[PDB]
Amino acid sequence: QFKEGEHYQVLKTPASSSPVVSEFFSFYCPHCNTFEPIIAQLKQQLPEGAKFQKNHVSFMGGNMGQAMSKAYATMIALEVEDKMVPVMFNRIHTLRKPPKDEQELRQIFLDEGIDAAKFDAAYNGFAVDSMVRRFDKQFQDSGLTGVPAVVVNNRYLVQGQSAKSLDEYFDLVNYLLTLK
Ligand SMILES: C[C@H](CCC(=O)NCCS(=O)(=O)O)[C@H]1CC[C@H]2[C@@H]3[C@H](O)C[C@@H]4C[C@H](O)CC[C@]4(C)[C@H]3C[C@H](O)[C@]12C
Repeated sequence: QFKEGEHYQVLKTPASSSPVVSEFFSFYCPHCNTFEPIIAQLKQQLPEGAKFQKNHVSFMGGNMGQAMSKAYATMIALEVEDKMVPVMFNRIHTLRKPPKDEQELRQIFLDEGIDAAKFDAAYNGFAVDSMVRRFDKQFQDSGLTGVPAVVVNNRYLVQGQSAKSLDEYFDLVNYLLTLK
């Protein structure tokens, strides 16, 4: 069914050690916003033992892009992705009130009930710094040129504009998870 060059491209990076689906996104990206409920269904139907990893990119949002990457990494660090990922998309794309500075970015978390001391320790901490650097290294090493992008096993770039239903898009990802 699924064919190289048509349904996916092989990237220059080496294959991952264990099965993983990696999404590269930005909270500033409208298509990433549209994609988020689709991602939520992809995750629910992934084969047992396959990991899913969202990676935020810093090149949208002007001088707030890197701060927003740290914000996403903070959602991972604090284990509040289920609450904060839809909140942040909604703030930028429905309310259309993107944060003008880091104070407003922090306030978006506080206004959802995140503890201020826990946010401050995470946002400026080593785990978040390490995760943002990893977002960036993967994006650079993979030769990615934009978002959204979905990479399977560190090496197979999905061409979503090949699927003819949501179920077929899922079949393509699941097939790629079996490649080395
Ligand atoms: C779930 C698919 C991809 C989701 C997405 O947001 N793309 C980005 C992912 S990626 O970075 O390209 O991997 C989308 C992309 C193309 C979509 C199809 C096309 O839009 C064409 C039709 C449109 C109809 O309204 C619904 C069926 C459909 C046949 C769509 C089903 C589904 O929504 C598809 C298959």
